[PDB]
Amino acid sequence: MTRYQNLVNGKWKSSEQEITIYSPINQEELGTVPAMTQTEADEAMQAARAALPAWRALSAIERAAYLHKTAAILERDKEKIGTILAKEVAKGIKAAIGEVVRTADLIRYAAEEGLRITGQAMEGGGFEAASKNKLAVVRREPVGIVLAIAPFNYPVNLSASKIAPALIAGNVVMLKPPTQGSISGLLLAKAFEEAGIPAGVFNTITGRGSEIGDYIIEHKEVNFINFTGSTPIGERIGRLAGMRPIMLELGGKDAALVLEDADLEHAAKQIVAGAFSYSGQRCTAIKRVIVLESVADKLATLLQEEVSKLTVGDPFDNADITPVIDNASADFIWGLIEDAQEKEAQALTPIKREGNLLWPVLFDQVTKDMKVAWEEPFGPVLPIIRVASVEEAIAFANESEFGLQSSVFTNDFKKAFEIAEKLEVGTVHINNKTQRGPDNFPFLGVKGSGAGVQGIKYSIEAMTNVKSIVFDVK
Amino acid sequence: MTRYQNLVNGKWKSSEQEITIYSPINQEELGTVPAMTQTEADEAMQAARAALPAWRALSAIERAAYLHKTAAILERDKEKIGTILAKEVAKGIKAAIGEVVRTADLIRYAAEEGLRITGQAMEGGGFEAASKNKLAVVRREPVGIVLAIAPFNYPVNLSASKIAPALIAGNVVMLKPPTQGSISGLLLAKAFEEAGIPAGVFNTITGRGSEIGDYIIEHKEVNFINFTGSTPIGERIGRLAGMRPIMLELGGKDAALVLEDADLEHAAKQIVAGAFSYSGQRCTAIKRVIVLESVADKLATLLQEEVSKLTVGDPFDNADITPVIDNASADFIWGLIEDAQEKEAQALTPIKREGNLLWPVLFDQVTKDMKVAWEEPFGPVLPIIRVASVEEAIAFANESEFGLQSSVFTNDFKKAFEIAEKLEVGTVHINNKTQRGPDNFPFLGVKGSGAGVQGIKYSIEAMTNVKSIVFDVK
Amino acid sequence: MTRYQNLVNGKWKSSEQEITIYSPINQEELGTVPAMTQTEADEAMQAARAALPAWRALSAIERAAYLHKTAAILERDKEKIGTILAKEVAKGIKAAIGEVVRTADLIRYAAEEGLRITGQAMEGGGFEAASKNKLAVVRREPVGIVLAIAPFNYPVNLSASKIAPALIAGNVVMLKPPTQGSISGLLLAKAFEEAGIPAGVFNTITGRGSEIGDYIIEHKEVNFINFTGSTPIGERIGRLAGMRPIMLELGGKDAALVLEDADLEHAAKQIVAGAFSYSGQRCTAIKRVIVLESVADKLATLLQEEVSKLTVGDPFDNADITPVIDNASADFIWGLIEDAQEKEAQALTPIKREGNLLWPVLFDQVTKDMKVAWEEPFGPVLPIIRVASVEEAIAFANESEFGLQSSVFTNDFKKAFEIAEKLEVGTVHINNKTQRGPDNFPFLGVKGSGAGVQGIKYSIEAMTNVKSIVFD
Amino acid sequence: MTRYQNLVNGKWKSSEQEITIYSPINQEELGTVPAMTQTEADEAMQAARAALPAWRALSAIERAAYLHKTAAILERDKEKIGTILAKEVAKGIKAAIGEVVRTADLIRYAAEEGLRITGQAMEGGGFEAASKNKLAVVRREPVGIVLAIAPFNYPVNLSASKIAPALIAGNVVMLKPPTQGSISGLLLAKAFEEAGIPAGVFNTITGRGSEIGDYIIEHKEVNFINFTGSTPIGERIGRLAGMRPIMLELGGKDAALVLEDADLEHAAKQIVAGAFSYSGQRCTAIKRVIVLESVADKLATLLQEEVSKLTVGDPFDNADITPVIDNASADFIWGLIEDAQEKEAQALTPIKREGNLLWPVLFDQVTKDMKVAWEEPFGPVLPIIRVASVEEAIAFANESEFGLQSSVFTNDFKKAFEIAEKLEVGTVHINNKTQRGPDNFPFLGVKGSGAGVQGIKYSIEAMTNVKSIVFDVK
Ligand SMILES: NC(=O)c1ccc[n+]([C@@H]2O[C@H](COP(=O)([O-])OP(=O)(O)OC[C@H]3O[C@@H](n4cnc5c(N)ncnc54)[C@H](OP(=O)(O)O)[C@@H]3O)[C@@H](O)[C@H]2O)c1
Ligand SMILES: NC(=O)c1ccc[n+]([C@@H]2O[C@H](COP(=O)([O-])OP(=O)(O)OC[C@H]3O[C@@H](n4cnc5c(N)ncnc54)[C@H](OP(=O)(O)O)[C@@H]3O)[C@@H](O)[C@H]2O)c1
Ligand SMILES: NC(=O)c1ccc[n+]([C@@H]2O[C@H](COP(=O)([O-])OP(=O)(O)OC[C@H]3O[C@@H](n4cnc5c(N)ncnc54)[C@H](OP(=O)(O)O)[C@@H]3O)[C@@H](O)[C@H]2O)c1
Repeated sequence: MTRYQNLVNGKWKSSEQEITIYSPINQEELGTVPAMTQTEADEAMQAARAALPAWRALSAIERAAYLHKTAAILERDKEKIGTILAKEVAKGIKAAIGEVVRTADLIRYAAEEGLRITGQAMEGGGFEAASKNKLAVVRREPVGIVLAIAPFNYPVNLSASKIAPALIAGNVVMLKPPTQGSISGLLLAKAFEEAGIPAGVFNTITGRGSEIGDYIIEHKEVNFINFTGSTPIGERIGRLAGMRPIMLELGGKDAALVLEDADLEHAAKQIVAGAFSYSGQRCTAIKRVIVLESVADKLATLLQEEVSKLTVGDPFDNADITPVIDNASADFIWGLIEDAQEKEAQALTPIKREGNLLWPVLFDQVTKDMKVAWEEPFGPVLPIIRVASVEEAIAFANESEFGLQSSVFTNDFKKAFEIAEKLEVGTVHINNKTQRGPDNFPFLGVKGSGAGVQGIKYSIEAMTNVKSIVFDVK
Repeated sequence: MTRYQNLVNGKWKSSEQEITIYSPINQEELGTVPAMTQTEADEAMQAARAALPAWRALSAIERAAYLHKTAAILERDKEKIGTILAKEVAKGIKAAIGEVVRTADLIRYAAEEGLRITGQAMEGGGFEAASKNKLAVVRREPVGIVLAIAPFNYPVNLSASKIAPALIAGNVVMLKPPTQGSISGLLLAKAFEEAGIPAGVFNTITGRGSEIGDYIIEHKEVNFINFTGSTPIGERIGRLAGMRPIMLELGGKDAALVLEDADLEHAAKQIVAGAFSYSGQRCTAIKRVIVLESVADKLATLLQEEVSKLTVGDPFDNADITPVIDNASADFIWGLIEDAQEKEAQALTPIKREGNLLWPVLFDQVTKDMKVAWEEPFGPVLPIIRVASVEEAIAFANESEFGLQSSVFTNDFKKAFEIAEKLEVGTVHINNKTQRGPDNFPFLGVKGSGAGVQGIKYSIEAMTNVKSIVFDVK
Repeated sequence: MTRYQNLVNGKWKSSEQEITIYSPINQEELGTVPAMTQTEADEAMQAARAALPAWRALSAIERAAYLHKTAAILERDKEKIGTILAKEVAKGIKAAIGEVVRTADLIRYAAEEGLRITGQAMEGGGFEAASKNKLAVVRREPVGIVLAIAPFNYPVNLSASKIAPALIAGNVVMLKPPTQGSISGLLLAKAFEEAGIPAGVFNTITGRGSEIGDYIIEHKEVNFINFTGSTPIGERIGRLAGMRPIMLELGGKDAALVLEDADLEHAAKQIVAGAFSYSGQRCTAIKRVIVLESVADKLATLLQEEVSKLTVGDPFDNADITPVIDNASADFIWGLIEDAQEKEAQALTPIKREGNLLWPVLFDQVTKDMKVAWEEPFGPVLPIIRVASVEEAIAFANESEFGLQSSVFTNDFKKAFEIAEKLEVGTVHINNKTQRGPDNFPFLGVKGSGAGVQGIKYSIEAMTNVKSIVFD
Repeated sequence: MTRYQNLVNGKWKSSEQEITIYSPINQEELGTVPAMTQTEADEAMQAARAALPAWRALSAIERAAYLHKTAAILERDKEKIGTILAKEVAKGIKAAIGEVVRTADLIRYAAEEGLRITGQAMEGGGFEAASKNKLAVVRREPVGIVLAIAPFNYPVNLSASKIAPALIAGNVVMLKPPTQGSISGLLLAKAFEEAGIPAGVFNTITGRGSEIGDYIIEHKEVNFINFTGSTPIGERIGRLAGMRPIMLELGGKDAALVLEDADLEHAAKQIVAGAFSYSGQRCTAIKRVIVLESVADKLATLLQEEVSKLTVGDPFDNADITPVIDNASADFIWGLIEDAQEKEAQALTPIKREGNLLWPVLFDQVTKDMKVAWEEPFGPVLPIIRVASVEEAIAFANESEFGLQSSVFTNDFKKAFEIAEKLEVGTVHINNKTQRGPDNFPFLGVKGSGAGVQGIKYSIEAMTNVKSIVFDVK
């Protein structure tokens, strides 16, 4: 019933074509988002380019006032936004409200962090005596139009993590929310417009990525692409962008290296909390357990009982395991489970499917040959791999096509640091589950898990151009 | 006569196919460089990948010792290297020796700057109280194999500006010197090998870029591409690299905005020194003069007499204007001159050509329609454009397809700063000619003049991966 | 009538001895502040030392929540606080309310700036190969108890500029507001307590500095002294503190170097705005005009007419020139004026006194021998000095016993930068009046104008101890 | 026999009064240093003040060239300087040569670190919108004349650690070497003058600190006091300096907190290596062992055998334990030993004295009441204290009048970090002996162990004044 519209040039626009959004919980029609045509995307880019000069000419504090007001409105409407978000991405209702609250906190932190970007005043005298009187005043300037593309699992938090760092830096933002999540992206736009953001400073583009995505990625006006999504689409986007700056937050098959001298109870608690949070539908989540021979059986028992503790059901009952986003994802996860069963994997938990609602599957005795050891199921499946030495554990963790994060569970932290710089990942957590963590911490992946460093400071700095001004002081 | 070989795995290798290098001065055969096949490039990448672990496992100071020894050997052999460099790229002999000396100084500065890369120790308590006990130890780690590709005009200095920042960071370097300049790149390799660099840490790939370039750009092992060259090739490289990190230092049509309240004598001296240094064959050089109506005639007179002061002839006579690199470049520059003459441009200096040896041409009354106003001639041609206001000057400077650098000549520095952040360039020089400057200063271009920030600190940092290690301090 | 009490250990305490506060405007009794005894100061230090562990154990964000709430309460009560502040330091009422608003903004900025203090993770491999496997995790930790002592002219803003950077860093603060200004300091404490600051985290000590000041400066518990005041007291405090860390923001005789190629109208506007703001009772204010021979007459004419534009009267009429703080300050300023008149200084403006209410005096033809050329009058007097060259201008600016700030007025900014690093000051303003500026900018003096670098980032960092943790 | 002279105004000056230097080894006359009068100190300050402008007007790289030449000359003359240093402070000959080598390396690192001091370019727009157009160019400028005062144990290394960071920053240095060590300070001056340092840039003041020290501390010209010495003199200096900036590196009674889950063999090796290096005559050395009840006996046995391994004798035989500096120090250490024996301390090693040559004494069962538990013996005595809990260990470590450094020996590094921020010291070493470490690491003490942060970067920055230049960018 409810018509949703895109924020273009500060006013709400509908489109001729439309996409109907169905709840993953029970196929309930939640609304309709506009399927913008190519010319409407051109008009939205026009508006952003026209609004860029006045936005960039504001003070940093005047720019941050809008972000603070947006955060206040998000906090005020957290219940409604979280309810619709829970209905739309099959997220736990209280977890969805928590996502809205963390989004507000991220917007506030980004607003207050973009006020303190300090440049440099370099002297040439340290490099050569001929240049002793040269002073370079190095500062940061907006790249221009930032195109933010968000994934389904966090269409509010991972949209704001691109919008707020871009907006406080002086850029104007073009938001492309995921189709299953476009309602939540348009509610974030609802809040941004209610906060009084100037017309054209923040715009939304809704539509299928398979049809509108390439046009807006290759667009003339886009000066920066901040994309969070699957590796197949991230590779295509980084290949289509060419020379323009990009951030990619792609897939990740994060490992949990459990060593012999590890607190197996804490390790199991952390691994299950990270692995099966939001039905395994976080990309920064333990997707592999690489455990040595000695402690493998005890860790498998503890992991299996912890997975057995998980509640599986409706998002509004705050179930730990909720339905996966759509039927195709469930089919892919089921195919990985079937492959693992084919190759004699010890299923440590019941394997039941009720359509989208898959039950948490813990696999033991996983080898190289099962696709679940490599492919990111992006669902409630956790393979347990047994290795003989720390060298084999590091080798197996590094054979992945992914480098987002990893976690090392051990008591000797000197060995944990050694493994940490031997691991080809962007972040290593010692005795803790992998997570994006405090959003001031750097967040990056390396080997096909991304391209660029993000986190609030790093994303604010990376969506800006350095401009040096060199003059003579004597 | 003289056979030259590529440094592969610490030993010198020749190839079946060969490229003969002819002096641009008089078509003198200077030697032969190997035209490496695809499998030889594979072997060189193999060697770099194998040598990466031991190189990265060294101390920063042990790594910098090799760079200091290389700089000492370069200083020792500056006369021979500069003589062959002057013969090979038709550079002034004393200017070539100066390039070798600046290369040694750059290697020393990069070696001493990579010793001081300090990480961060971040706390989560400022973002959220739940994470008050989290500590992220953020540091830098090598990307891996850095593929450096150099242009002809500075095959030693712009090779070392990619090698030394990469080597001190812990990366291994694959050098692709330009074919007209490969001899000088192999002499830089000569010095690097004599300094005792470990086998496989620094390798060279010689051959035509049109045939070996795409293979090594798209190679499996290359973890970073540092390319300096023309914009057409830089766009292709940034498009072929896809998701891998790149630096591009592409073309630049730098402008010299001369305002009414400017020191026209100093402005003219600086503009001619920057524009016609090395026959206009520097990319960071004044290629446009955008001068207001009031001072245009006086500036044109001063510029024309300064260009008339220039000596045109042999590189070993230290002529200000030397032969351009090859016949194709001379033909392109001549075509631009012919277009300007077609469209009624006031040639302020004699227009004579003796093959590669073109004479400095100063054009006045240049409009939008002449290709010399837009295309980078990369030669001894300097168009003078007249505009009516500062707004038109800024608009015309920003209409270019390039954003490397610009210089603003005026006496009111407050207006100079205003213009400086209105200019869509990477660096603005106030009352000075554009230059790469002290190599600690940031050097970047924006609008198709590059992708990334370079300069010794920035290039050291940008050829490294961030690695965060997060643990509990409780 | 109104009894005021000190915030000690989160509860309000009165003292046996008392100080009565009289309005500099009309000697109106504004209230009474407690004259704390030595043992009461000991008890307050006890409370701060006891509250330090729990305060330091909070998150930075939990600590900043209290500062944000304090800023909100200050914004809410700006009218009342500014009214009492205007009555108490004879500041313009709208200027006083503006001071309260800037105080709230400073508290907010310090709270949000102390959340982002990031340490370092250093490696030993760049220094020596033997230490390639050593990692130093360098971070910041509170010094402990910070003793903040404020001057009269900004008893709210210059109190918060020491409290908020100290509180967000994890320190507990002992505030000593000026006696003429202690009411405003206790209103700032009123707001800090209403915001819910934990008991003992923020305490106030009221009393005469001449009697309680040395005891609390030399106290056992004080781990840091942040003092803003006159140079004679700052020298004594830096000498009594001994080895403990200190910040001093002492006197400053800031100069306005006006060169020949200068915009004399803009220069005169800026010089008069800086020099006679709050009756010259700001320490970061133009107190000297050093102008070359060529433009001296034009600059003197423009300066004299700008000073003639100034309104002199009641603070609640928002007069540009208000009564000076007390009779002793007026006597000192009058003595400097009398010396200048003795030595044949061209008084360019009327010289009238109505007790505390002095009228803005612009002096020309000032030489070395007049005390107004050197001594900080801290009042509405602006000497104009004429020099023959830029070298003499720089020399005369550097002969001062002060190094707070200076301003260079010229059109050639390359020459302005040259003069700027030839000037022995902490900050040089080019074509602008001297000011503390945006409180993120560094603020320091050098040659007896202070000791240390302040400004929100620098004050947050300088009230903390570095702690390195080195492991393999 | 050999007359030594002070470097004043670039030329060598003798004094009427003289101090004879006697070797602590065998009371051998090593030479005579001038006992400068007050007027000679005035003349030296005059020379420094006169040479300050030209020194400060040099390029940073021109300033660093002199430091590099000084380091080269020190490396060249390391054998002679180390021989005289070993004779003069009774240091091991090979240890003394190692000190000279580390001094050269410190001078080189400080020279290359002072070239890279980069300022800031701050904008007012983040604080208030009214100041959006203000730019502060914040940089560092020399304080002026730096008065460096060195202690006896490292009269070369701890002199250069004040001279090189001061000289590279643009300051001129007034060196006051210790009387027992003034010969080595004048040899460091020998090298500085041979390197060609400009006249008056580096001067030396020799004489008794008890007579010339207060005059030069309270001097008019001294703009900064960098003092390393005992706490009684440091308190006096910080009290006499008043408002002028100071660094103090005072005494330190560093503790070695050994917990139950600790590697007692490694802990004992590290504790004995730190505690008895140079006869306990380093200030950053383990002077207390605070060990829990459980592992106290095993740690005491291991410590006692490690101390029994130590060789006691002549410095030129490279003995681990060498004679203490003078008879008064030996008497003080003997008094502390006698007090410990009085109060029933278990002397775990032989207690023998041959004048200055004391033998390493390891005390067990040490309580609060023995002066050796609190007073810094500054000699070959190591008390072992037993405590019941970690809380008592932290309390006893914090009851000291000193806060230089401490070391925590344990296997659980999370507990080690917890103790580390509970310890009221400047540096905590985890599973390692305390040391000044790599001289890039910060070095500071807190509770009467100093005032200020030192280490090469921190000492370079702290001997400079911040200067902000604020202008309008429009
Ligand atoms: N590392 C991280 O920070 C992080 C965090 C969370 C998730 N992820 C990743 O996100 C993925 C799941 O999200 P998803 O499946 O929704 O992402 P996806 O299908 O790969 O695409 C992500 C976003 O890009 C749009 N898109 C799709 N095709 C496109 C094209 N050809 N051109 C341009 N844009 C296009 C999508 O819109 P439509 O699909 O709605 O058309 C969606 O909004 C997982 O692979 C996970 O690894 C990464
Ligand atoms: N650079 C800056 O940032 C800055 C800014 C504003 C003002 N100032 C300076 O502030 C001065 C005017 O303030 P003022 O005259 O009120 O300051 P003051 O009399 O010199 O003393 C300043 C503060 O210290 C207290 N005090 C007085 N004697 C003391 C002692 N013996 N020991 C410890 N504390 C003592 C005072 O309290 P009581 O006097 O109430 O007892 C007052 O709160 C001017 O000289 C001006 O230069 C500097
Ligand atoms: N934390 C560190 O970095 C560190 C490192 C090493 C040593 N230390 C400390 O150094 C001390 C041992 O050295 P020391 O006994 O030679 O030092 P000291 O006697 O306390 O004095 C240190 C230096 O100051 C001079 N001096 C003496 N009296 C003075 C006065 N009244 N005014 C000014 N200067 C004066 C001394 O010269 P003369 O004595 O020759 O006259 C000597 O050069 C120990 O207490 C140790 O804790 C600290």
